[PDB]
Amino acid sequence: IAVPPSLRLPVIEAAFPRQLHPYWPKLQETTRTWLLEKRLMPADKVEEYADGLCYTDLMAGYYLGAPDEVLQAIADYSAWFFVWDDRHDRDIVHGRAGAWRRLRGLLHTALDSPGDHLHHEDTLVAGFADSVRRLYAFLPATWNARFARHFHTVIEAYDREFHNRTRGIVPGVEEYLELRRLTFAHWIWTDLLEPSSGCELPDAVRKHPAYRRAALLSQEFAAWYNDLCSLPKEIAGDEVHNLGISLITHHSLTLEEAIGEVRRRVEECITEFLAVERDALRFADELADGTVRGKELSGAVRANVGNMRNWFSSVYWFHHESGRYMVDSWDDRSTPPYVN
Ligand SMILES: NCCC(O)(P(=O)(O)O)P(=O)(O)O
Ligand SMILES: [Mg+2]
Ligand SMILES: [Mg+2]
Ligand SMILES: [Mg+2]
Repeated sequence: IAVPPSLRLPVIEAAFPRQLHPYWPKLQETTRTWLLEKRLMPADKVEEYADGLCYTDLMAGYYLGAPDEVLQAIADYSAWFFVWDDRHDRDIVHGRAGAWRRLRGLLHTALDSPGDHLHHEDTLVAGFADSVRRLYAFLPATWNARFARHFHTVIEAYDREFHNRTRGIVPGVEEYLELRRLTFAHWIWTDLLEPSSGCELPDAVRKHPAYRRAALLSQEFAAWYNDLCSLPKEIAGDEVHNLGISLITHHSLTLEEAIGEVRRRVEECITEFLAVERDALRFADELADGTVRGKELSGAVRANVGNMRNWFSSVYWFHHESGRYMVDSWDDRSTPPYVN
């Protein structure tokens, strides 16, 4: 309830009130069981840590209005995503370049044919395939293909991160901001707005400048606020990918100065979002031209922009609730207790 001053965003607390999807209690346990049954974490670590990681809370505060089974698929995928980030980190730390390379190729393949990988020997690949197959069942194949196109790009950004960290390369500020839109998977979360509101948006709608800019700002806030909040753990873990680190490294900023510059950029996302949110909601109003399809399109854009806004509050409170970032409570600050 009380946020550290250096992380506190009064505009979020006053103007972005938290929302919670009514399915969240069953969501929490169902994802916990999925992590167990897919063997994505040891049973000991699931029982001790899964709930305290707040992964399902993060999604349940974001995709409001989603059908229960859509939110379940999203939450399982999101938990898988955190575990994949953990495997990526461990492969880097132990120099398992071959294991990472093979996983990367398997994920590319599984992304295009998830059914063929539902029982793969690698449980991380099998869990990926199961979540992706379920996400592919909600909307037409044209949405499935866009999801895959986007996630192929994400996988390759993770590979670039692998190269950067093994070689000890800190990306430039602009290089990093470009790469961060892919490692954070901006466009996957944006894609998943549409099954949550039940509608694949035509390209002309979702590429409207107000929709695109609202969608961008929501994810930039989420990624850069994560950078601000995960900075201690990431410095502790020899992580190089973080806006603050790029600023210290290439703009010769101190730690206090870089934190302040990240904080400022986070705050600007909020007020930039508020301005373009008005345009995006005017756009939704214009889509209701009187036809049945127009009303559905209008409702779906409104829902999605609504959830772009919810992302701000969900991500904010998640970083203060989740055990994932409490580096100060670990016996080994470079080894989070929840990774294998
Ligand atoms: N994308 C989820 C994982 C992260 O946000 P986290 O800071 O490790 O929790 P990353 O910074 O690796 O992207
Ligand atoms: Mg990480
Ligand atoms: Mg990462
Ligand atoms: Mg981070």
